[PDB]
Amino acid sequence: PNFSGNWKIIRSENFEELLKVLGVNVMLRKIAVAAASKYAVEIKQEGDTFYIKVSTTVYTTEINFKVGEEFEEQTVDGRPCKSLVKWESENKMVCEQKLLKGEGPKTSWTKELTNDGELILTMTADDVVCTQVFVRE
Ligand SMILES: *C/C=C(C)/C=C/C=C(C)/C=C/C1=C(C)CCCC1(C)C
Repeated sequence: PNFSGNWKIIRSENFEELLKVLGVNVMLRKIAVAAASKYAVEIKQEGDTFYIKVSTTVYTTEINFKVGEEFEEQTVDGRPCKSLVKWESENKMVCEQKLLKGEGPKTSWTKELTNDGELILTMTADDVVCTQVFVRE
């Protein structure tokens, strides 16, 4: 696997629906969808160690993890969670998230490097799956 790269989004599906399940009100969802339309993901991967920087026009966040080792991050709607990533195959990993406080929809994400060279992210809340596709810059 070489997930390392600078990735730029080309498609985002079901993102508003995801945010709706997570309780985000409609005006904010629309503004969030607009922010997603041009967002970028930078990945540095060394073996099972990942550094990820996710950025939009005005916000940037860093995710650092090793596969199989619990880490802390935030859900899509911004709630702190404990996360654990495992491989599903050579070039796809899945992350299960657990809220640090309170209750809510069951959330997760996946990251896949396709044979065609695209990066596919999925983000899930209960029954709703958002799929986003990126290409290398
Ligand atoms: C491996 C890549 C991952 C786990 C990417 C995660 C990206 C997000 C959680 C981005 C979420 C966004 C919002 C919460 C609002 C603005 C639009 C996004 C897509 C940048």
